[PDB]
Amino acid sequence: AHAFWSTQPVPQTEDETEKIVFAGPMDEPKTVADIPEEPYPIASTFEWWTPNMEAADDIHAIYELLRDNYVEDDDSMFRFNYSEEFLQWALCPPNYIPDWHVAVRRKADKKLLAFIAGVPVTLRMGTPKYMKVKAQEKGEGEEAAKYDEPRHICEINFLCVHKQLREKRLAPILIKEATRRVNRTNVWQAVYTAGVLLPTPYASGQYFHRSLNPEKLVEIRFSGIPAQYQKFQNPMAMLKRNYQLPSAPKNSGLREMKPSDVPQVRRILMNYLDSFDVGPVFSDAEISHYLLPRDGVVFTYVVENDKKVTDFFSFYRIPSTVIGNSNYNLLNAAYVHYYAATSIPLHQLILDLLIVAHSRGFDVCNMVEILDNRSFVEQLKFGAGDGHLRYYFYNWAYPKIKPSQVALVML
Ligand SMILES: CCCCCCCCCCCCCC(=O)SCCNC(=O)CCNC(=O)[C@H](O)C(C)(C)COP(=O)(O)OP(=O)(O)OC[C@H]1O[C@@H](n2cnc3c(N)ncnc32)[C@H](O)[C@@H]1OP(=O)(O)O
Ligand SMILES: O=C(Cc1ccc(F)cc1)Nc1cc([C@H]2CN(C(=O)C[C@H](O)Cc3ccc(Cl)cc3)C[C@@H]2CO)ccc1Cl
Ligand SMILES: [Mg+2]
Repeated sequence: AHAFWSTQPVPQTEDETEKIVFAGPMDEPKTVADIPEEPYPIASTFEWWTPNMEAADDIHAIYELLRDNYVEDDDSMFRFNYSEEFLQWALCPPNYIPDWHVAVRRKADKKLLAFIAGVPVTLRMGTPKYMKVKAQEKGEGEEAAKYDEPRHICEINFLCVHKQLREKRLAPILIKEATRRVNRTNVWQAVYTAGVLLPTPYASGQYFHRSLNPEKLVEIRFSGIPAQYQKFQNPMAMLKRNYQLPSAPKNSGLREMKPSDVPQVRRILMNYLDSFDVGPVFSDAEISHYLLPRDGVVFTYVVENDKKVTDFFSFYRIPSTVIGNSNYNLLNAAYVHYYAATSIPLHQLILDLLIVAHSRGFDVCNMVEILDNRSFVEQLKFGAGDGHLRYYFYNWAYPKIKPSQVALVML
């Protein structure tokens, strides 16, 4: 059934997955020395390309490939339109490896045809807590703790094959060449997410959306007026009323994050993420990179009364193309990013997120049910969307966990 994934070091069935009790590798340990020096052979009409992310033109080429060919919703009404500034931020964290950005171009004109990207991430990915309890009961605590230390691995994103090249098994070649490049740096695990079912996820979660401009959402058919609203004389006016927000934040102390907050946000964030089974470990340079505000891309606010950062939240922006509306070209969506609350309840912190996003002209706020995102879905009037996001490892055996035990946000 899976000619490519059946040759790879991943759990092959949910049964396979059910028998996993400890984290650790799937494969045979290998060395850099064992891995072929040369790129994987490709058809003579194509060529491998490593784009330079410091070069405006190379970012622009990847931006056009994704603008026209990347992920669409299931009804083909919307397609993600990551900006060039977003791609530079996502693709180039501190100590990124330029060789992990893998492209295929057509030789005859240098047209970009396929892309995949890897970035370094440091991830806690040891045995989950529930499985450590079961281990203690069996007397098997040392095996359970072997891979407890944060690991330097690759996070894969942005796999995209041009529409004209679909179903020609081009995706497997990209994945194998990315794997070769990552392995040649002595990294043997990757983490990736997808909104498709592949062999075989370690967690799965629903998407959630919070309307901020319901009249536009209904006009572009992101949203429907629900049936229940028909009992009203003016269904749309009641819908707008239901989702209305304050103009200004409720928490005094709220202000944009600035560089001097980095150490305190790193502290409160790392203390929070600690509670989760799978989650990233960020250095000060990484906190700086992923959280300091960047126009049009990432927005971060802290709660500081009496000169101490006690809470913060962040969100990032991705516009989507609206495929053929006379009125609207773009859906401007905000995505919940990392956050930590130590002094106020999380629903009150995220309410300020929604108020900030609405004030800045976003149409909808989106999130996956990771972190503690469930604790605020009802009060903050989030609705479950369609389908599920699945989380995967490459070359890592891992027990199934709940999405509330996952703390890695994928951009
Ligand atoms: C240690 C280092 C390791 C680093 C690598 C780690 C692994 C990283 C894995 C990648 C993580 C990506 C994370 C993201 O970015 S998820 C976002 C993926 N991108 C899109 O959905 C954008 C639109 N779609 C496309 O561009 C194409 O349809 C893609 C590229 C998805 C497939 O192109 P195409 O339609 O032309 O298909 P094909 O004939 O070439 O190939 C068919 C084979 O590909 C398998 N397939 C289909 N969809 C996915 C998918 N989303 N992840 C993994 N595999 C997928 C499929 O099951 C089949 O295998 P098998 O069933 O025959 O066995
Ligand atoms: O925005 C939507 C709805 C939507 C689907 C398709 C569209 F064209 C526009 C909107 N879904 C949605 C998507 C995400 C994030 C999940 N996500 C990933 O897991 C990264 C993956 O490597 C690629 C991927 C991209 C998009 C999706 Cl939907 C699923 C997988 C990127 C997405 C943006 O950061 C987080 C929360 C929600 Cl509600
Ligand atoms: Mg193909």
